[PDB]
Amino acid sequence: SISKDSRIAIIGAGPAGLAAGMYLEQAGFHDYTILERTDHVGGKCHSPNYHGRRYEMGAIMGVPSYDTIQEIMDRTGDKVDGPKLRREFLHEDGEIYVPEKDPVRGPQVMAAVQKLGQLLATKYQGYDANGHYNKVHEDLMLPFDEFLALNGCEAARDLWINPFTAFGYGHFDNVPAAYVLKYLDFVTMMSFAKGDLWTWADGTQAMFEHLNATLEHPAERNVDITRITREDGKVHIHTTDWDRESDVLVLTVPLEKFLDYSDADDDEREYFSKIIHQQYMVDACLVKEYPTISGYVPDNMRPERLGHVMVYYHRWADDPHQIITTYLLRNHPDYADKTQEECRQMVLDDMETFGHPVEKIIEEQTWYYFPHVSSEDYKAGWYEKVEGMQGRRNTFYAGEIMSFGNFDEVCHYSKDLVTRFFV
Ligand SMILES: Cc1cc2nc3c(=O)[nH]c(=O)nc-3n(C[C@H](O)[C@H](O)[C@H](O)COP(=O)(O)OP(=O)(O)OC[C@H]3O[C@@H](n4cnc5c(N)ncnc54)[C@H](O)[C@@H]3O)c2cc1C
Ligand SMILES: CCCCC/C=C\C=C\CCCCCCCCC(=O)O
Repeated sequence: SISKDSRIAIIGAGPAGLAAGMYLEQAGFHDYTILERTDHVGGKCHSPNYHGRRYEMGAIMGVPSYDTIQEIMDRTGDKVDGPKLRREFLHEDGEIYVPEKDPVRGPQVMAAVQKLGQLLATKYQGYDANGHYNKVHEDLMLPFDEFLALNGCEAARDLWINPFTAFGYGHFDNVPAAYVLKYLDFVTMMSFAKGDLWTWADGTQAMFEHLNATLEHPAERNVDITRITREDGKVHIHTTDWDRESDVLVLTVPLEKFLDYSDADDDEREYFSKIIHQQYMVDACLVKEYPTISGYVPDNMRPERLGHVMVYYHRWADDPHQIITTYLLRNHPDYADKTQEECRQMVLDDMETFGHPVEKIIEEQTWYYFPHVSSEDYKAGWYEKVEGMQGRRNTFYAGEIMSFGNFDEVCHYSKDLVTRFFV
């Protein structure tokens, strides 16, 4: 429905933008340009060097059902070749426990998991589709805990919480089930629970760097876009060094932030203003009494413990002078959010409690993480509206807000965007 000769501007060279480029190009659209604000590609797949090995400041892992990322590796020749992930569980006092072996709670949890699985397989078919343009069951629009309570599956939250809340995506009291279950669908949940998890020796960034290089048009970097306007059936992009016209705009960058440098119409301003996000903070640490395994702290995943370390990543087992990254959240809709300063101190205090005291923090990043909307906004039909706007003034909406904030979901979405509107 769009001509192959169209000049397509793709904003952002993260996974979503690079995938958009890949799949446009493979569909015969050769006149695309990817515009990246920073000097690097990969976005939140960001794998810096330290003493000859790359550590992860952002994304780390995948599961075997990451089919779109497999397609990307097929193209780049990259392989899943990183160190194996292994985990223990700690209480907030640092004591090691084995929740799977609890003879009372364990069965309750796994019975709820069984029950939920069947609801997903029968009543809630369609729940796991990529994106939100196929309207999900109304129950899925409620916060996850409410969704679970409606079906008597509350205890299943013990299994779902670990790769969700600890992983920055927020808390089941408020995050709609729709996101939780598109990310952690039954198969994905099962893979995680099993530890069947992809990692990369060269970092998740590496395959995106390699993908960018395979493109007919590798991303243009250091592009400071000051204004985008969309008059006369055209797209006009003003940057600090040039201003140029395009036929189509594909956005893989934060849509609320897009309002600030664009001729955003009333609907764009109205809806994109409803976007909320997570403040997910990662500290790259050198530690004494080096851990022997990664640690998760369910106690610190409760909203009452906001800002505490929920998980830390043991990446390079053989070298106790390698980087251990820690993970915490600074926000929750029903709490005063936490400062960088007080959270950094909890990193220190928590790691000390866990028996792996921090000697040095070499890097720290609060990420713009998991853009989404509230249950109320989801229920009021946020996605019916925005997806209805796809193509308005030659503009297409993609990236994390349109799908889910993991790198397979956004790439899958970019791939399908080509199929939906372009081919
Ligand atoms: C700590 C952490 C851990 C994670 N763990 C995992 C994991 O284990 N597995 C997984 O699948 N996912 C994980 N993720 C999520 C995953 O990294 C993201 O969902 C994915 O990178 C999203 O891709 P994207 O292209 O939509 O957005 P992004 O990765 O954020 O890329 C956006 C790009 O657009 C650029 N940009 C922003 N504004 C502008 C502008 N004004 N003009 C031009 N360019 C702009 C940015 O610089 C960036 O390059 C993790 C993320 C973090 C932060
Ligand atoms: C199902 C996993 C794919 C998506 C993951 C998305 C976000 C992850 C965010 C942060 C992860 C912190 C990692 C700590 C190491 C885990 C070790 C283990 O689980 O065995």
